[PDB]
Amino acid sequence: SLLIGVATSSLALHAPSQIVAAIKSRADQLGASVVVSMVERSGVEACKAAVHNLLAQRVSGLIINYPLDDQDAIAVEAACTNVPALFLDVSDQTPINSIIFSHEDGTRLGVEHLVALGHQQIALLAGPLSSVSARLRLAGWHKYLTRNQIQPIAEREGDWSAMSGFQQTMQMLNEGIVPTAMLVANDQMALGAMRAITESGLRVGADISVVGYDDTEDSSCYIPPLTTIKQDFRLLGQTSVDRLLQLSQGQAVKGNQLLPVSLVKRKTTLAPNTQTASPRALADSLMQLARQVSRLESGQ
Amino acid sequence: SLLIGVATSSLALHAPSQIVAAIKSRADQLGASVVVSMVERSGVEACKAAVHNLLAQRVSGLIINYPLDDQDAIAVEAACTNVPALFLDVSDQTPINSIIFSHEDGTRLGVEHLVALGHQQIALLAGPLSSVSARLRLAGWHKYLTRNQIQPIAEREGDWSAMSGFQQTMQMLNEGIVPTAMLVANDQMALGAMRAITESGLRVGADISVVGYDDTEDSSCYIPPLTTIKQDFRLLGQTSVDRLLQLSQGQAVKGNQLLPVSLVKRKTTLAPNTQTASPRALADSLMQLARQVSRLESGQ
Amino acid sequence: SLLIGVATSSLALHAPSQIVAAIKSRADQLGASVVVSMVERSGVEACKAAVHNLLAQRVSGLIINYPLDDQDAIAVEAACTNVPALFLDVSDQTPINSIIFSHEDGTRLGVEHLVALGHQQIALLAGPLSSVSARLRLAGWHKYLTRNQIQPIAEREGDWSAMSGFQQTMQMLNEGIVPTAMLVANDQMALGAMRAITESGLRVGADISVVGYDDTEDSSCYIPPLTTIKQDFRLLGQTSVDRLLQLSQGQAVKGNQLLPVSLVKRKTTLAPNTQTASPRALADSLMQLARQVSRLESGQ
Amino acid sequence: SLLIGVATSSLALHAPSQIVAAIKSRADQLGASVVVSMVERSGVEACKAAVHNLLAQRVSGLIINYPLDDQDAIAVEAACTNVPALFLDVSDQTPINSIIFSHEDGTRLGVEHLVALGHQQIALLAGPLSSVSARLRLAGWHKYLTRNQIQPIAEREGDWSAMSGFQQTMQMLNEGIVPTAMLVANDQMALGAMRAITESGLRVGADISVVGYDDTEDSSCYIPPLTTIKQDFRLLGQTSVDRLLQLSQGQAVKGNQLLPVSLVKRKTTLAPNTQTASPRALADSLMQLARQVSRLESGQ
Repeated sequence: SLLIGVATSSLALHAPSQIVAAIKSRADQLGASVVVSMVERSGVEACKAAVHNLLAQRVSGLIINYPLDDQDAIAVEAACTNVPALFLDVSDQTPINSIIFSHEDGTRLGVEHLVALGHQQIALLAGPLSSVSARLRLAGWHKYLTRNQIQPIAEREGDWSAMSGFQQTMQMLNEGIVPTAMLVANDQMALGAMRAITESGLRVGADISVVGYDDTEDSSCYIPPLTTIKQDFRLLGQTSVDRLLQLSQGQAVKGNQLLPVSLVKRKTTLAPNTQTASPRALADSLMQLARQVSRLESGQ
Repeated sequence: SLLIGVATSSLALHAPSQIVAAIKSRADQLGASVVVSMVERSGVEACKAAVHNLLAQRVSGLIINYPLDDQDAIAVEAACTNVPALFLDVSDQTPINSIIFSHEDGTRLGVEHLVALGHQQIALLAGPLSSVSARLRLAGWHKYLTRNQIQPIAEREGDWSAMSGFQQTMQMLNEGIVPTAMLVANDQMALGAMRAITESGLRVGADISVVGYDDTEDSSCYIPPLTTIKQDFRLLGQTSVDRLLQLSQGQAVKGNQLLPVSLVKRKTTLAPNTQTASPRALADSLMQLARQVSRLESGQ
Repeated sequence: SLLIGVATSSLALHAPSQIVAAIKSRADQLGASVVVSMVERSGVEACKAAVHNLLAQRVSGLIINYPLDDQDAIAVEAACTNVPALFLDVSDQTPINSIIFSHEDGTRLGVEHLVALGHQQIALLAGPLSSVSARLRLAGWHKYLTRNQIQPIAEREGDWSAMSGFQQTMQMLNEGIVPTAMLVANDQMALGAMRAITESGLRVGADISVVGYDDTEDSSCYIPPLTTIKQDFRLLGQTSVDRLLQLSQGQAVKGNQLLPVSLVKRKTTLAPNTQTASPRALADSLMQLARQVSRLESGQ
Repeated sequence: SLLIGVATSSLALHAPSQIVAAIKSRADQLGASVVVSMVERSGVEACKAAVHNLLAQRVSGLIINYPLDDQDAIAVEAACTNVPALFLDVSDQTPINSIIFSHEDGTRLGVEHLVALGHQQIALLAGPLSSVSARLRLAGWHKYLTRNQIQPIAEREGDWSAMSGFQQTMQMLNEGIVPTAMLVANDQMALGAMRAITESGLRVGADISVVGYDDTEDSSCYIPPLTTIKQDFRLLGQTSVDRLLQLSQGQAVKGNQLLPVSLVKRKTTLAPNTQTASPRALADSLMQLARQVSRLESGQ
């Protein structure tokens, strides 16, 4: 056979779902089988139970896509016994085998994008601080904002869901707190924020700019399509499967590898309320008008 | 004790992800373990491979959440040998153990909703017709439109993804086929359809009404919030886990169960609009944009 | 274990490939097997050789998807000995078992479309007239043009390939014959015609309208998308396999059946008097202008 | 009396159809017969089923023109038992008998053409990565881009079809991602991409350069004529048949042979456009267009 175990967080969230699907696609290509154990949001012990389950299934190596701090990751690794384990949601600092997206770059890129557009009044929508990725991202935003001499005007915590993004953003705006831009810790929350902005009678981009994090699959189809930090989950799943097999063959490939990230510029960010509309915004308006003009035609 | 194996369509689609999450939730409540094997879009061959994968793990029963045509479903059941199999994506006509949402109700509800609002110019955006569930939805839409003395003015086929909703809808509009309402086979495709409507210079709800299908988690935070057919994936997860346990003890519960659906009315459906934009109005907007373009050099 | 033999055209023309794909899908659905023999350009002897080869493979029935003139089809049928034979590229007046698309309707539909648009100066681009279907199509165009008091201003013969469409159309134009519309015997030749028109500095549609024949798969992606006569090859595949299996069972279903066709109106046909600032042309110009406006963004 | 079996992926794709036609021409020249078994489905068992159909037919050898991952290729070869098998769509690293076009050269040539022209902003449009040839091409592009110190600005995946080319390219462009050049994994997808470029308001060649892959038959008649990597399918057919006959006479030089490919320069590649219109001149053209649009308020 050749059997890979994956311990994953709630596949209710889009990013972990795309990661397991990428892992599966690479496995298929290499003729490896994959079995998935889902971890309840309780933490290390739930994660340890999943690993034990997977070890009972006679897996040849583990991919752990679940948020773990330094000592918990080490504890989860120790429970893996001889079989190799590769961690996908940890700090790059933890001394285990891991493949992580660069949080330093993801956070920087979002901040600098907004700073270079002229934003000063920036609000932050964090993920749940129980997640190491949420902590890393929030701390990065803070670092690069202060480096650019900005303190955010407000700061809220969601739970990774769209509804939390709506409720947090809506409560901020209801308090009279109106940023020109938001950094949001995932694209699902960013959707909710975007909805809150829109339903407050403000325009996403033009009035309040929004930057998500992930580039999960739907984001290109948000209204307007979402500017976001792309984490290439297909790359992650491919590299993680290849590395797990290297590890199982005794390839001296141990420790952290970082994966680069990028900013995908779509339509949710513009310079803040300055009496000259941006070229990209004008162009989109003109394209929309072009479609309306074309439909002035007949039908034969 | 007790290991339930789940063979699932790609978790990159939200309904399947929510369903395995709900299965896991009930299993955890009852003290049962879950192992998931994910299947590629290939059909029956790929479904059998996963079933074989799970049968190796010594599962007590199989929940198969993967679309299978009548003959293929029977073939997969035969492949389970001595372990009970429960199918979640099949026609309710196939003689196996299944739990399925009412497609008659879901489709009727969608059609009747739009008709009652006053729509007569209705487009259908189908799921990929290789899926039995897409075909049942499409057939239900035709059934009920016909009962309501309507032929759909257009009929297009997506692949369940938001991008396919965007592409199909943009293409339809660019042919000068402009319905007053669309029935869409899932909410992710509806998200795309809404974007396409919007970037074509039309208003969701006001110019083109949209009804999705699933009420997946993000839909209440679409812009505008999406009117959709709710299929309660928590109910399916819980009832499917309980049913599997019943079957595994050889209890007298073989056959099909139909679950109910409901309409969740949000903000994407209104009575149909009459009037189109005039050339003069379009020209007026163009002249305004031309003035903004000119002040990109002098006028700022 | 029932085995269908298909003798097909060996020119890697898109219509015959789609037809054999469609025969295979239907066969797959019914649990029949398919062996395909490809037939060289040379006519009756080649086709007979292919039949003998399929007969030696112990086929239960033959589908002959290869153009045969009346007496040649009769000869090919006589070569078939025991086994039922169904012809898909013959006149509907040949006394054998056949299913063909309606050439009366296909030719009428193209002619009446151009006529209703107001074209009077029409050129014909025929397939190779060794093909019975090419002859039927050319005869049909002449027939419906004459019934509408029009004689074509030129008639050329290609060989079904795109390059023949280009070469024949360039030649016509280089003789100084410039029709406002062309009827073309297949979509591949239509592609070539479209290139010739475009490269001679004329607009496909507004200067020379083009109607293809088949709606092969690529046609919706030509520039501009091609107006064509759709021959539904999936329908042909399905009905042919069913009919052949019925014949093998001694069903009294002998003779010719005609399939319907339809006109797919896309972007290559307009009135010949189109004003220069039409909705279509204006919209295209706006899109180009919008793109140039978008280019003014940089370092934002 | 010499009978060659061909197991081929769907003939609805132009490259495989050209390959089967080339196999047939060569066999004809040699006095050999060919029987074709079509695999309309994705998977190793679909392929093994074809091999089984063919062996039942007492073929003296098999040509397997179907994408196979390394281990599935080995498995299919085993299924052939005593009869020689030659693979056409595999990695050249697989230890089986194969003839394959040089992916290293094809990818190098496409990349080096664009680089030599001055392109730095390059998007990749891959085939479906379930296909090994698609992964080989994608990998080659990365290798040669990275050797030229270029990271691609976008990377999308189609399914070989023209419509997927159109949709992936349109989605990208309208997301707000615009390269100066595209490397595309086949010609049919390139046709679609060219359509999307054109309909977006850009010129193929002058604004976005496109390089296809295959030089399938229609490509010289695309608009504009497509620059592409030619894989000579006549040569593949001829050489594959000849090699099969050697193998079946145990003149068995076994394993992989690479066929050369070449760049066919036509009309879709130019230096990147650096020109850029003045805002005043764009505003002036826009006002002219606005007035022509207004004029449609009913004027002919």
